[PDB]
Amino acid sequence: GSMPPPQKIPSVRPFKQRKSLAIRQEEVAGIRAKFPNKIPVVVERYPRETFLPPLDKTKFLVPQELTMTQFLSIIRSRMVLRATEAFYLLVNNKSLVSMSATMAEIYRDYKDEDGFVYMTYASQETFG
Repeated sequence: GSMPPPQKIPSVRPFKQRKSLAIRQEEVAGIRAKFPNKIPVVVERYPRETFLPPLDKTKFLVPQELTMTQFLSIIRSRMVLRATEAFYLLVNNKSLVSMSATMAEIYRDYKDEDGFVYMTYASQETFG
């Protein structure tokens, strides 16, 4: 018969996370209420990127007064690989590294359906 191949077949629980749409709304609901000044961002590694390995943390609860540029510094610090290389932090896989943009603005603009802000990092887009 025609059995379709399932997409994305990893381990049962590769990460002790497993957040469903509902659970995402719940945690974000708790976070928003418990920490009004903090915003939960989720930083994922660029699927085409091979230079920069997965970071120590995937989820960052940072102050809304925090800027893209200072967050960039945090990301580079949270790298499991030592590198002072230049890299771009893209928001919603689209927005560029607006150094003057705060997490506050970013959240209100790029809030996802689950309430989190998803960011993607890579050394160089398209590499070059």
